[PDB]
Amino acid sequence: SMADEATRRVVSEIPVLKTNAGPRDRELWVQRLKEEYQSLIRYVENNKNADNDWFRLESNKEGTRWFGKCWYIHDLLKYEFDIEFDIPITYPTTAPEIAVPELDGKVAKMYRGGKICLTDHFKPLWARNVPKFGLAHLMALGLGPWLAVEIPDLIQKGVIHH
Repeated sequence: SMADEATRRVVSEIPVLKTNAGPRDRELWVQRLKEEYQSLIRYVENNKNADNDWFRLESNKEGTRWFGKCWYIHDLLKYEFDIEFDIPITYPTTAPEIAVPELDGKVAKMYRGGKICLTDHFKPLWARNVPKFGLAHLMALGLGPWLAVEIPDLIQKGVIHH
């Protein structure tokens, strides 16, 4: 299967997650947060090594609100966008909805408030992999490919500028 090989090529060096726990799940949530941070930091480390260091994230104390920045390079110009998301109560079976608030209303493949609209294939890919995928996988398989289509289109239309 091309889809299965494409997934593996993107995520094979991201630590797999284990714990089925969302924000309300106490010691099991603290455990899932350990898996989340090790998976993210290994992903960042791999990104730096491949000259593709494209985002920073932090969470609140409880790990229920995430925010940071992504950088998208086009014709050697680096574009910075603020990102944020809440962890759904039913995480990790339900995927979080990444918002890029400054692009709110400017992209067709987006909901009111700047929540990105991921392709019909991302959600069943997430669903098939529960609970192995985490925030690192959301960034690699969700936001990363959305930027690689939407940012170049916004620049060409002159909707955003350096």
